[PDB]
Amino acid sequence: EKPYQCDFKDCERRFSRSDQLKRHQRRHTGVKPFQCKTCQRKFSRSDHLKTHTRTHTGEKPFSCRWPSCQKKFARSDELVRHHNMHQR
DNA sequence: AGCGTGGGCGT
DNA sequence: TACGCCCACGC
Ligand SMILES: [Zn+2]
Ligand SMILES: [Zn+2]
Ligand SMILES: [Zn+2]
Repeated sequence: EKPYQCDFKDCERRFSRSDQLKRHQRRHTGVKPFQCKTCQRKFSRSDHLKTHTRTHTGEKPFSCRWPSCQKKFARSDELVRHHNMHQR
């Protein structure tokens, strides 16, 4: 079920997919294939580079649904936390 | 609050 | 293999 096993020293992680293992292993090696064209910072993952680029443009695609709240967020998890706060 | 950066997952 | 989504933890 999880045949892709990490063999790095002291690590026991295993994964269902080979790409998960490959992505995981960049945390051991420090390899960062993806670079921001704006600030030259490098990243282990293409999706994290994409949300990072938002920090330069101010793009915030996720809006609070609460009436009379104008708050919006770059990422969906920021909005999840925000909505959780409204109800609490 | 904003965001790096793992995870699991869908396509 | 690629791309990118949501979930969360930890500053
Ligand atoms: Zn490992
Ligand atoms: Zn940048
Ligand atoms: Zn709100």
